Amino acid sequence: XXXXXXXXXXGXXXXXXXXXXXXXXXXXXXXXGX
Repeated sequence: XXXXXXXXXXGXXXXXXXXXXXXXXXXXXXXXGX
């Protein structure tokens, strides 16, 4: 967590989603799974 609750649940932050790529950040973190 941290970073404003992971950017309010995937709203942004995390260094810009780690620069993007990476399969869309693992498909949006498992569609919100983790």
